[PDB]
Amino acid sequence: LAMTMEHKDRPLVRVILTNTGSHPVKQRSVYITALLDSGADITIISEEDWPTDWPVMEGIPMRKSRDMIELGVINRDGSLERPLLLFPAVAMVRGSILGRDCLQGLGLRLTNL
Amino acid sequence: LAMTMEHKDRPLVRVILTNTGSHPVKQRSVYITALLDSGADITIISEEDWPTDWPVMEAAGIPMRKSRDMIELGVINRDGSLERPLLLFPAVAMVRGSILGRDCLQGLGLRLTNL
Repeated sequence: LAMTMEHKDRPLVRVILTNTGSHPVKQRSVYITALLDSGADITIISEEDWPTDWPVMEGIPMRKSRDMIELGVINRDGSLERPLLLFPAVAMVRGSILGRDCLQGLGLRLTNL
Repeated sequence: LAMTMEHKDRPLVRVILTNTGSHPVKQRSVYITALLDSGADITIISEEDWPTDWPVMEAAGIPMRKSRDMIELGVINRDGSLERPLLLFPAVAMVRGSILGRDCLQGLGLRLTNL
């Protein structure tokens, strides 16, 4: 992944979220879009992007996913980045955010070199 | 500027702010610390970090003012070397630390990449 930072374009990517828990869910993997945000310590899925039967456990009022989620970043040309596993936060936010826990899993750096 | 994204450590840089302003102020230049934020559209200096006598004006989800004076912004690298300065009118707001938004990430020529 390589994206230039521009004031006008939000650094957005497509993402595949997969629930790896035991219990049945209506849809085990969904596609969403999310912002690459070096300003967030953790990844937060918005309530509108989160499947209603994916359970959550209990400034910003947030819950954490109870099941482990596999997150795959999909690039603008459809190529896949390495999948990561985490327990994301779920909150009532504008759009989903990929924080530094995912930016570091992806090996990213901010650079003009 | 090259900074690795790490979960535990915020990507912070030292910045010097200079009021280039047409009126007097106690301090013309101040050193602050700010976060490189690919998720913010605009640069915001915290109210805690903003010199008390540098004027602000209202502008036209947090309430923010705008600097009245043009500010010169110099980003300092970890080894003390300076990036080319930028000129802007930053937003001032009650936030958790100053943030350099994509308006200044684009002025420095940054790219987000793992290649």
